Amino acid sequence: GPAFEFAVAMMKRNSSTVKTEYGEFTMLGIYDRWAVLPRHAKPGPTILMNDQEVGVLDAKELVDKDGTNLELTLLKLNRNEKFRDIRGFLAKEEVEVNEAVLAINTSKFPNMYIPVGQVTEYGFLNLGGTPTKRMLMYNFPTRAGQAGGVLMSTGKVLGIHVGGNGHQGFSAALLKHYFN
Repeated sequence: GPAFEFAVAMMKRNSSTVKTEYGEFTMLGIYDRWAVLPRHAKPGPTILMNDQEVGVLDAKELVDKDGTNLELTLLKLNRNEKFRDIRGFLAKEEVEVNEAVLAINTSKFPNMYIPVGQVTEYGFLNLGGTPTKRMLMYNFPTRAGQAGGVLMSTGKVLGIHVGGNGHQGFSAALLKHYFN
């Protein structure tokens, strides 16, 4: 319940629905004009954010110190409004919790919240042929179109959902140092 209340408030304050040429995704704004999308959203020079064209001034595909994919792309938007700064909800390291909620908001899944239970730091996954690290894992019946969803627990933003296989979902851990 507390995770759900936290999630609804967080989504209302910091999330949007985004379309890139590669698909439709939930997008979380972090601070200033920096937001995050799963890497496979492959944003171009402009995105559609809540049905409106928004320019992308910079983008950074995140990899670790040895170039290993982290499956996140940070984007700096050409926007006057600043995101409410939620870096205080981002952990310095991968978070494990017993009860989390995954929040999605797209035209396919509007305002939907899913209790996913326990989140575990799984670490390495080969995603489509791409070695990837810092993966958080949780179980629920996954569906296409959920990437970009926000994984949260009471007082914490844990990660961004990047993929699912059957009843297994996974998020890239959303770490504080990615935003300074």
